[PDB]
Amino acid sequence: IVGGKDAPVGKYPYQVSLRLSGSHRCGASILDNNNVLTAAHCVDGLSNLNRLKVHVGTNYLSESGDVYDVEDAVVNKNYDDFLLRNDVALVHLTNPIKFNDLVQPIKLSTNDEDLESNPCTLTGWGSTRLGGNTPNALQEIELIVHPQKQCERDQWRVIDSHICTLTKRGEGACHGDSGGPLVANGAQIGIVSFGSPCALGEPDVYTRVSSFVSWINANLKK
Amino acid sequence: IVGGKDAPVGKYPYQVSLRLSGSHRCGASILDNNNVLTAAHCVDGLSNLNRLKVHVGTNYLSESGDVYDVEDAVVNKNYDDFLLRNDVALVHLTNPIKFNDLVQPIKLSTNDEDLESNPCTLTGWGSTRLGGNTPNALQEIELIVHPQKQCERDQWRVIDSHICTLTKRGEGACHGDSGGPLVANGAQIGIVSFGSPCALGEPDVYTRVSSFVSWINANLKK
Repeated sequence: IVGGKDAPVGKYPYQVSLRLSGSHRCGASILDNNNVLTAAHCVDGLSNLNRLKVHVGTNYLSESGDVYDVEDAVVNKNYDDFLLRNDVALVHLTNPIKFNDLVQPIKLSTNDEDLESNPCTLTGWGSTRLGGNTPNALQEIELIVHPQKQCERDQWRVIDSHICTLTKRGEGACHGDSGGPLVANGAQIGIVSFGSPCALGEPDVYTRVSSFVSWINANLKK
Repeated sequence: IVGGKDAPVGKYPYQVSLRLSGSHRCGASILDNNNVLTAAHCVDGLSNLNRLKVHVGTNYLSESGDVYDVEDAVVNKNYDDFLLRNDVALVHLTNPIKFNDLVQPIKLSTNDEDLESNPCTLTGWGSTRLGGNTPNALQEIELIVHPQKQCERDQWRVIDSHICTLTKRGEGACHGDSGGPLVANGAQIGIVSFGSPCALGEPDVYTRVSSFVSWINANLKK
C-alpha cells in the first residue's frame, strides 16, 4: 500500500498473510475456521502447496503469529489470467483456525448498494512504493469506491464482477497487496486483483465479492 | 502504444498480429517460415489453438493480410505469471510463411552491448491510451533503453532476463502490444511483457531476447 499508515495491533483480525517458504506472497482474509479467501492469481501457479502457509494473528512479517497448513486451493474454473477476470480462489485449511481477539472472520458483502463514491478500507503488506521492499508492519488506508460507470471507461476490460477504488496519485494498492481484503461497513466488498503498478492516479481493480458469494458457498470446505 | 504515430505501409514486415476468433489479442514477430515469437502470457491460457490465427503482411486490423494456421504453441517451462519471468513462447505454423516485400523475418539479438541509453523501436496495435480502443493502423514509436541498474530499482522484481525502456509520461506500451517486438540496429532485443498500464512515466518491461536465444533455437519447429 502506497500512502497508507501503520495499522494498530489487532485492528484487522481477519487479515491473512499467505507466505511461500516463509516469504509474504499475498494477502487474504478469513471466512471461517477452515476457509481463507484470496485471489486466484496468488495460488493458480503453485505446484506444491505444502510450502504455502496461512499466517494470522499478527501485524508483522517478522512474526509468525498463528500458522495454519494448506490442504488444497480451489481456483474459479473461469479464471482468465489474460483478461483478468474471475480472479478468486479459496484456500482450504487442514486444521481449523482458533479464533480469539486477534483472529476473527469477516462477513462477505451480499449487497453493494450505496457503495460508490463512499469510503472503504484496504489493508496489506504490499510495497509502499513501486519497486520498493515490503513493509514489516501491516498498512491501512482509507479509499473511495470509484463509480463503476467511470471505472469501465478508465481501466482495461472492467466488467460487472469487478469493483474499483480511486483517490489520487500517491495512494493505492501495490505488489504484495493482491488477494487482500477491501472492506466497507464491516463487510468485505473486494479482493485486490490488479491496477496500474502503484498509485499513479489510475483506479485499482478488485474482484467484486458479491458477484461470487454463490461460488464461494459452493466451494467451502466440507 | 501511447504517443506513437501511424506506421508507413510495409515498414515493419516482421510484425505479426495474433488474432483469436478474428480479434487482435497480441503482437508477435516472424522468426522464419514456420515460427513466430511472442509472449507466453499471450498463449499460455489458451486451450483451442484452432481459434488462434497468425496475420502478416498488413498494417490494419480491418484487413486480413496473409493468414496462417497454428499447429502448436510452445511455452517456456519456467514461465511464471506471478513473478512475471521467462515470458516467452513460440507459435509453430502448420504451413510455411511465404516471404515477400511485406512479409519478412527479423534477426534476434545475440549481443546486447551498447544498447542502454540508446534508441529502439516499438510497434503494435495496442491501445493508444489506457482503457482505450485498439487503433486500426499499426503504431510505431521510438523509445530509449532504460539502464538495467536503474530499471531494477524502478520496477518490481526485474532480473537479468528482462530489458526496459523509458522516455516520459505519454509514451509507452499499452494493452494489446504484449508479445510485440522491440528492435534496435535491425535486431529484436525484446518482447513486450509488462509495465504500469500505459505511459505513466514508469519503465515498460520486456523479455530480453538475447537471454533466450538458446531456448528459442532448441524449440524451433522441425
